[PDB]
Amino acid sequence: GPELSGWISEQLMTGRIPVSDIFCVRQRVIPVYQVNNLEEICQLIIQAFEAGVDFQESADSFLLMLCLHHAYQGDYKLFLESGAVKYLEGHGFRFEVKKRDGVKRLEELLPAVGKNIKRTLAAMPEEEANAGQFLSFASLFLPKLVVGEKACLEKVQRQIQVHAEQGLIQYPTAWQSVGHMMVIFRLMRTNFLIKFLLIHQGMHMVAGHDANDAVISNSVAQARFSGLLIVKTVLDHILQKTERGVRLHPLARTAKVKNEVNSFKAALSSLAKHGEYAPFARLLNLSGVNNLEHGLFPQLSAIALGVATAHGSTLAGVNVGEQYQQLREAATEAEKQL
Repeated sequence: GPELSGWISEQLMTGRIPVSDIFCVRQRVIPVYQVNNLEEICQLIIQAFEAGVDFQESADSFLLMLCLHHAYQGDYKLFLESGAVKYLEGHGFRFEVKKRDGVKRLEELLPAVGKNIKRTLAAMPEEEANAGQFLSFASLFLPKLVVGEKACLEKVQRQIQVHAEQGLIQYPTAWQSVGHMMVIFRLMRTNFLIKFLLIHQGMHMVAGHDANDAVISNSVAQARFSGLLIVKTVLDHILQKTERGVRLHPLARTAKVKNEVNSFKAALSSLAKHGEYAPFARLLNLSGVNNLEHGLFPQLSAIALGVATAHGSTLAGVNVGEQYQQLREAATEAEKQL
């Protein structure tokens, strides 16, 4: 019987159960701008992102201001002390507090270099939503972000109606347009920090009746093991459950597969070092996540599909070739003799 629940593969992946139990630097300075008109500045930030302004570098700073207004209510000392910053500080990030008074344009916050940013902001016209709504809407992208653009936006269109037919939150219809969704997709795809700050919040937040934080909570929970689902269902099928406990499938213990099983455990160990941040590894592009692709292990994919075929169930995203088809046929028969 295979580990169809998914508990063991989750515990192994997170790092709660060791890999050996079954199988046997430079910092980046980010400016934290201190202002009085935090609500006003954040409105000028949202408008710029709506317009499609690519701040590139200064993207982290202006996004960090939106998170301060909503999640930290304008408290700099509480933000610099929070667990989110504590993790970032030990993972190649440094937060420098810079005081700024009398700021009326985003050009006053921009660092000296990036000539197109001040030009695009100058051409912007002078004429609806809050910082929190922006953050919660961007969190709706996380579920299917790594999948593809069409798959991501479709999931975004579907979720919006779910949140509206339950009265949790209603977003401006100017956001529901293809163009603005694509602008936010491109931002979420390239900007690491926004993904992590939404993820850290979804992971560590006892919400609550705040509509935006509840949307972040659900979206972060939906994004768990995103882009690692195929390899998680494969690991679930290559795990044999006996009367004593859980053990590796006999077909993986053979001399022919031995080299691949060694590569798999080396990639599973790298993933498990991330602790609680392991389900979001592909989403966050963490160290050694690319070595954990389902395609890189076609012998383990053959044993996984074989065991599944015996039970009548299929594996979505698993395409076993002719070369490994022999191993698929042997795995089906071994599971049939129960």
